Amino acid sequence: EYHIPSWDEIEDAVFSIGEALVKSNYIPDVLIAVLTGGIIPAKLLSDLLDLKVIRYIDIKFYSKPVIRSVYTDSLEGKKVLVVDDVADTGETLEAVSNVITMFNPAKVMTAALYLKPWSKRIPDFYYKQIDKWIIFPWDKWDVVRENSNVPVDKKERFLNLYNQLLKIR
Amino acid sequence: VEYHIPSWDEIEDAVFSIGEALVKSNYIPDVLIAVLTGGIIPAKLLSDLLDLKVIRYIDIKFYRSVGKTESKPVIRSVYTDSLEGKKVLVVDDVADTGETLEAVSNVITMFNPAKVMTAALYLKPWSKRIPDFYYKQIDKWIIFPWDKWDVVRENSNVPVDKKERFLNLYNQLLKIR
Amino acid sequence: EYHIPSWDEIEDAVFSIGEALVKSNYIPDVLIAVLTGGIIPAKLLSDLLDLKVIRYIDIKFYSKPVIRSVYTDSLEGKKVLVVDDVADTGETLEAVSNVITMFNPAKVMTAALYLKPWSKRIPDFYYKQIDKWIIFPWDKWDVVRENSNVPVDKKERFLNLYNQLLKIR
Amino acid sequence: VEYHIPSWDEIEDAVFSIGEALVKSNYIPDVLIAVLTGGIIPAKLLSDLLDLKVIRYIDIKFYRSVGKTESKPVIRSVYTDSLEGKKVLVVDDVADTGETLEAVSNVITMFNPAKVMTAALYLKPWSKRIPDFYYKQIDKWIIFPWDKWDVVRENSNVPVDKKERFLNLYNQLLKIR
Repeated sequence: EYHIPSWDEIEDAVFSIGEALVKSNYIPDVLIAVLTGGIIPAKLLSDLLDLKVIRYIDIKFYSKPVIRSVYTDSLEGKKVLVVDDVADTGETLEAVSNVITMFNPAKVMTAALYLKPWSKRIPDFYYKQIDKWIIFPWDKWDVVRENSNVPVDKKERFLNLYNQLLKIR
Repeated sequence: VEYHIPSWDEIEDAVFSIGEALVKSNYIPDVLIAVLTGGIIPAKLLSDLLDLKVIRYIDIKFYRSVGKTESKPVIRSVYTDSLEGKKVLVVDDVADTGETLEAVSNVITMFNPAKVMTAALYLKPWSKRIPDFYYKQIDKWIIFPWDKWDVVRENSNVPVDKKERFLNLYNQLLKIR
Repeated sequence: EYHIPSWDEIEDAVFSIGEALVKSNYIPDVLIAVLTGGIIPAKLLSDLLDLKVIRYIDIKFYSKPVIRSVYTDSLEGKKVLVVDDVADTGETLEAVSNVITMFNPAKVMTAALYLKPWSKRIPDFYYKQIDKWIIFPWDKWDVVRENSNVPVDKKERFLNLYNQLLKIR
Repeated sequence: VEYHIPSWDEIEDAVFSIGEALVKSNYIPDVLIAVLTGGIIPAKLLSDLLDLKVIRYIDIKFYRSVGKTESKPVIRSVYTDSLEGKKVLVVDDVADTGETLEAVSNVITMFNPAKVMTAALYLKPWSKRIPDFYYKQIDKWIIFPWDKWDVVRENSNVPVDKKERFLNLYNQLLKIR
């Protein structure tokens, strides 16, 4: 019912996307990270392919995705890769690709670690398609807060810290 | 008469007309978004007039020269925090094609604001897209006070004040670039 | 008691600063405009000397000046000119020069249209020193709202608009 | 032993230690400011741990090579709205000289926040400036999981996993640049 990828798998996901890019002859000049789920994949992919330029976008998904801020300079004539962690509906990556296009880049391609089966728009690069609810390492405590019955490690150490946090407000 | 060269006095009345039209329509903006850099002077003046304290900016340019860019205005940067639930007014100086205000209105909508409305001082009759608020509809080449020297450098035959002083300064400037 | 510069004088102020720059052999690569008083001088100076690159800083003066946001990209190895409309205490220009320095530019110089007699830090470029309270064209209605007895033009047309504005909230 | 190569497991415990130290000190940040790009992974993980929803960023770099820049960290961009009255935590991955966290703390102070405090995962004993919160004090070269390939490209003799797979990818990469 749950897919809980290890860090070891996350690295494998980054490798696969990296290789796919090199074999497709698409070496990005600029990485656009989707805040905040794309933060960690973008950084890892940056280190792998030696991509020194990373920019960011603050977009949240509510009926439609909403941009809160755009953290980038001129992207004109550049090859851009948008990176998020999981494409569920696919609307987020589409919305980001839509706004980045307005920057007149050479090309915008999209990427995600995992894909959901019935997404409207499929990313250009991805590792695997999973039919389960995905618990990333960087949002595990977000899930435990909604349901502490999920099978994740170090849950006891969290709840002790969690309680003390609530004993303040 | 070929060029329309509006005085600073006309610019003020242009700003007043917009502000008055805003109050009549009961649309007091929570945020002013200035189009860089042609609309940053109308935005500032309108801000002072209606006591609008929040001003944000967008760096967008439109090269109409032929023609390595398939038309389309080009965004270089967007300078703003969240605009969700906010009433937004976009301000530029002239709607020639109405395509810049079109491009800005589209990206601001993605911020999910309560409402976006556009405004430009002048409008061309051939402008495909029309701003919500505008002062006057002109059919001639407009030389603004904040781009007159840009025009002078492009055409030295324009009848503008203090030109002789500029050219001297310009000559000293080219001698060291 | 009041100094109320015409637009004609403002242009003269921009000219003087422009010439001073050219004769000092300091042609700025980037203009940093101080929001929002430096907005209009920076634009005019940009048009005069053909300076295509303008960036901005949102700083407000309360006991000390406060930065709200900084709107600029990399300034490394560039000649920077900070532009504001009036230097009263001089603390604002100093604070902006202090933060811009952290961007490792080639050089930071400051400029203002008018200077006040007893400022702590004097700008590098300025038009005139005035001992009176200055009412700029772009903040005249800010002064009328604090005191509608000031001798400025079009005051009647404002107050009629002003009233209708108050008849809403 | 020459390099310290922390596992993802150690990184998590490093983040936990900070979070626990934050609660003990009764300092729950209103805003997390990540140092780009070394601290953007600790910031995200700490954010998830303590349910901190507001994250801002600063693009600052420190070239320690000799030596056309008189030392000093160099700010390239600051990505944040107003921080006035806010409790702020700055997050980087390692305090080697403590000069970056020093430079960031100085510019954030000018935003007049309620309070700024700093935090780094690791600390060097020769670090002139000490972070408020840190996990462990290391005296060796640290190879983080998010910069291991950067180190490999600089020194190919480092004992890191999946290196053979990287080098193949690297060879295909250099053949088309």
